[PDB]
Order: sequence, then structure tokens, then C-alpha cells
Amino acid sequence: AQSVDQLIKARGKVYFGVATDQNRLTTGKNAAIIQADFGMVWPENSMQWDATEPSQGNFNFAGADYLVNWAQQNGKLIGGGCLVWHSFLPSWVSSITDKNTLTNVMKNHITTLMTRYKGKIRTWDVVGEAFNEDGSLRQTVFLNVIGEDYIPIAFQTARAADPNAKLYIMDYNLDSASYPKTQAIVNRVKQWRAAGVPIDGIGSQTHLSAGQGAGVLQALPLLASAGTPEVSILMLDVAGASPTDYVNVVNACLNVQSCVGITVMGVADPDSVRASTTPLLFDGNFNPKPAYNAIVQDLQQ
Repeated sequence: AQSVDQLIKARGKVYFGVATDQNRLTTGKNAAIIQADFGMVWPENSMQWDATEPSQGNFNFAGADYLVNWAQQNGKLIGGGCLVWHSFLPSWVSSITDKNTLTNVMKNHITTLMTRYKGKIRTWDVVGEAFNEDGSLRQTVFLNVIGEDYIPIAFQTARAADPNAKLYIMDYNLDSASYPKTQAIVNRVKQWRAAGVPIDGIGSQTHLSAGQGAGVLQALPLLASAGTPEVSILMLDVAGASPTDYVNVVNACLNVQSCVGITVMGVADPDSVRASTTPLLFDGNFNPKPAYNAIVQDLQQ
């Protein structure tokens, strides 16, 4: 019955957060659990590109406004994103072949979203899933048409739009220190920051299989060695939801001074994209699972 957000704040961290949206906040017991136990909300889908700019320059903020207003009324921090991500791109973006055209489209998308919520958003995921598994840059429309400079341009544009916000790059499969993607994002972020690119954090999109929590104890310090002000755990879920895996991720966060917090992918198992693996902290009756209680106990001691 204890609040993991309150307990992680008592241990000197900023938040324990969760992804949600209007559809969740009006069903189940999601709103009550988020009120009680989590200190930051992120939009599952309502700030992705296809949701917010389904036709060029025709923006739709209905869902994102709902979340932001709910968070403000309930005193929660807000994360937003992802601004530049190949996975949620409407077709009209993918079909652009001209460098100037796509650069202006990308800057306009970033600036429009960030200005609407200026000062209200703690963290923005600016660029997501930009690396291949071998550590090369993923050949998305942005890389193919703009080139490698698209990442610096995105971050420079974001910093100008809202200087209050923390600006993150985010990726998955950064859960092992020796994995090529982990090495590459650390090296590239070092280089970008040394050239003045305003990358404030690395967000690790942590989707674990059973037993993989132990590797995060080594991987997260390595991510923090890139020298960003902050790192975080983002969209966490764990197949099987073993307490051992979840406690290991929490302990990695506690061990890394620049790790500001942890965000889980959702509230309750039945609403997971991989529900058969029951990977979240609340079950289908909205009761806390053993892993939730284990995190509470770890943070209390």
C-alpha cells in the first residue's frame, strides 16, 4: 500500500513514473493507482507524431491536452515524446525526399509541440531509437534525407523552443554493458556533447526478459559515463515480473547518482502489449504484485 514514488523521493531520486493516456485514466483503477503511487506521467501514444500531426501542419492536441491537464490537476510531473521517432511516422513524412523540406518539417514539428506546453514538461524524448543493434545509425527517413546532422539539429531546435525542459535521447537494448548498441550510444553522446549539442539525458527503454535485470547493474553506470547530467529508466517491463529482476533495476538506479528515476510501461498486466508475460507491477485485479512489494521493501530499507 506504500507509494513507490514517495519512497524513491525519500532516497533522493526525482520520480517513479508511468506511461498512460486518456483511455487508461477513464478505465480500470488506473487513475487512483497513479494518484497514489506514481509521481510522473508520460503519454503512451498521444504525443507521437502520427497522433499529433496526422496531416502536415494540421495538429491534433486533444489527447495530449487531456493528459497534461490531468497531471497538473493531480500534481504530477509530465514527460513528453517522442518528437523524432521512425516508428510512429505518418506516411506524408516518410515520402519526403528533399533535405530542406524535411529539415523544416522536423523543426516545425518539434517547435510546435514544445511551445504549446512550454514550461510544463520536465523531460522531452527528442530522438528515439536512432541506433541499429550493431551501433551504426539507423537508416530512417531522417538519416537518409538529412544525414547525421539531423540529431544535432533536433536537439538545438528543442533547446530553443523550451530551455526549461530536459532533453533526452532514448533507445532500447541498452541493458548489457558489452552490447554494441550500448557502446555506440555512449561514444556518440560523448562526442555530440563535446561539440555543444544540448543532450541532457539518455533514457534507457528497458524491456527485459527473465534474468536480465542483473546486467542493468553494469549497463546503467556505463550509460552514465557519457557524462550527461541525467540518465533514466523508461518504459520498464519485465517478462514474468520476477522481484529479482525488478529489484535489480531499482538498485541500479539507486547506485547511479545521475539516474533521476524510473518509468514503467503501464499499470496493470492486462493492458500490456505482451500481457501473456504478465510483465507489470499490478495484476488484472489491480492488486500490487510481489514485485511491487519487493520494490517498496527495498526502498524502505
